[PDB]
Amino acid sequence: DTPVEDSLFQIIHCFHHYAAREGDKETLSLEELKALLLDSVPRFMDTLGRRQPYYITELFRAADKNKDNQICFDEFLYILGKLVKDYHLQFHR
Amino acid sequence: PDTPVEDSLFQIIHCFHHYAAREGDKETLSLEELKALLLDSVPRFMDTLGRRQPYYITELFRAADKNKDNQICFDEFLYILGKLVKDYHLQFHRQLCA
Ligand SMILES: [Ca+2]
Ligand SMILES: [Ca+2]
Ligand SMILES: [Ca+2]
Ligand SMILES: [Ca+2]
Ligand code: NA
Ligand code: NA
Repeated sequence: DTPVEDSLFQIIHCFHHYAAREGDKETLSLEELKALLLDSVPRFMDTLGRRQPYYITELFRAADKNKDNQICFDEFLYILGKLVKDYHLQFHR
Repeated sequence: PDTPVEDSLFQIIHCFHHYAAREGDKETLSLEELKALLLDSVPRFMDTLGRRQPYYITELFRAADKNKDNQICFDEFLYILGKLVKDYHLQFHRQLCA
């Protein structure tokens, strides 16, 4: 695999690792998303301070397009887009 | 150090920037830059059926180029990254099944 292929599989592995903990094994609850972010993107999460929990709930509701209170793989793309853009702003600054 | 996922995000960003720097705007992809990015970076994706054919790469570029300026900026590239991650998600499932 190329380094980018290794990167895509790492992201997919990540999603499944957290989604499998509770409820539907293919979807993230808010708590599964919270664990995924705190463990996987700490540089980003560390920057948010007091309003971290407010940010995670806003991100989750924005991603949960069908309002069923869980993130499927397709809805997770929304979160990946936000993470990629945040790390992009870091890649520069 | 950075987590595996953080390393993954930086790899994706680095890849975009490497190809976008070749010609024209150094922060956007020409069709020729996108084509090289895909064939070099995601060969398993490009191996699928007809994705190596001009038709597929030209239609993916057209779909991604939302403002019709004949280049893919970083925000438009997220469209392509979503398509790639969804295809590699099927490959992840086929590998688990084998
Ligand atoms: Ca779950
Ligand atoms: Ca949902
Ligand atoms: Ca360019
Ligand atoms: Ca464009
Ligand atoms: Na899956
Ligand atoms: Na950039």
